[PDB]
Order: sequence, then structure tokens, then C-alpha cells
Amino acid sequence: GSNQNNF
Ligand SMILES: [Zn+2]
Repeated sequence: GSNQNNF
């Protein structure tokens, strides 16, 4: 699966 971190 794909992953996104929005800090
Ligand atoms: Zn993955």
C-alpha cells in the first residue's frame, strides 16, 4: 500500500 505524512 501507499503512504502520506502531512506534518
Ligand atoms: Zn505499501
